[PDB]
Amino acid sequence: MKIKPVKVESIENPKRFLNSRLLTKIEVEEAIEKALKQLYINIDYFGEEYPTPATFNNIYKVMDNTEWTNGFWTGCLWLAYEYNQDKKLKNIAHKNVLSFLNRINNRIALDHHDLGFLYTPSCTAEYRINGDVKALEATIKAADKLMERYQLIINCLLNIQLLFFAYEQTGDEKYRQVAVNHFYASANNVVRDDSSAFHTFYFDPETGEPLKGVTRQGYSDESSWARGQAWGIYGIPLSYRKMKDYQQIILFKGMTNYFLNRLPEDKVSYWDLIFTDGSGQPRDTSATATAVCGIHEMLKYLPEVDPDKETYKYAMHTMLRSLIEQYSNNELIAGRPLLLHGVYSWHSGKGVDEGNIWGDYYYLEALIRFYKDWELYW
Repeated sequence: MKIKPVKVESIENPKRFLNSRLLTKIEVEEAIEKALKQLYINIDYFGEEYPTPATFNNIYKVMDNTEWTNGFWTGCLWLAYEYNQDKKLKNIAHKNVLSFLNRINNRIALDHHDLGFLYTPSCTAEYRINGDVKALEATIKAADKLMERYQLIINCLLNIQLLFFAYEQTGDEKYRQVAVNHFYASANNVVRDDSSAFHTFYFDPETGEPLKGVTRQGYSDESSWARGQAWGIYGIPLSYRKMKDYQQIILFKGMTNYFLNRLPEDKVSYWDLIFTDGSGQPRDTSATATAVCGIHEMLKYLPEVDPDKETYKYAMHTMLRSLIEQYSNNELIAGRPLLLHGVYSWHSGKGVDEGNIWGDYYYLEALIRFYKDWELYW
């Protein structure tokens, strides 16, 4: 078991992070309060239902438990609960959990590429918090559905955390091996030797026919999809928790340094990393929020003697500060997102320069991470 060698770029002009002011308790508190205000407003708006993956003119539409993104809404609720302990949040979120348990029992609109995202921030999340047996039941069942459908995209590094959890609850090594196998399979096949992320085959390897499930994400075969990069930056340290393989840290350094080096002047990624300032292209804030979470996670484990550790700390503070000051929602209206200016799917023209629910979740996760010693759902 070994990861292929990648180019680890040195961090270019580190002082553009190191000279930043660290976010204070007051700054993060207020960013949280502002997010939660919008969350409480959207609770009346959604009821027991869910937001759409992305907003339309910066307003979400209401939908049922049928997409790949529903767990992120419930995740936001559990994150808010971490903060204020408001039982209202735990009541509503648990009603999402029961809906998720119903979903996996009846196999409604289920795809194995998405089981991690749907059940970790919703159901595993509740189990972490209060040990609810229905939330455990739905998570284990979602993990068992993931095992048989394996019996390859960067996204999967996040998905396999569901398997690591299954192994910890059951003791069954078979969950762990699949997770380990798939981590290396993803690292060696969805990461380029220059540390950029790329995709699996978009076409059937037998016939060449167009595939249904996922179509197009980056700008081109030569580009660097920003969220794909971000999936790696967070997916790696999550797997590293369970694997303690030093090569994962090196892989993290490669993927993160690649990301940091292609950030514009305000340190918020464009939707693809070949774009920078003066391109007119939209930003992807959800990528930047995701990267902050990954960097924050890896810093728990990165040795004090790593020459880039302090730069990583200041980099994540810089990216988050910019997200708070320049990209967070100010308009207190029903249906508005927590975070503006993401892009869902550029090629299909879905959610371009719009708020998205994973972006809202990861921005809020980053705030909670900074503010408190947060026990991970993942």
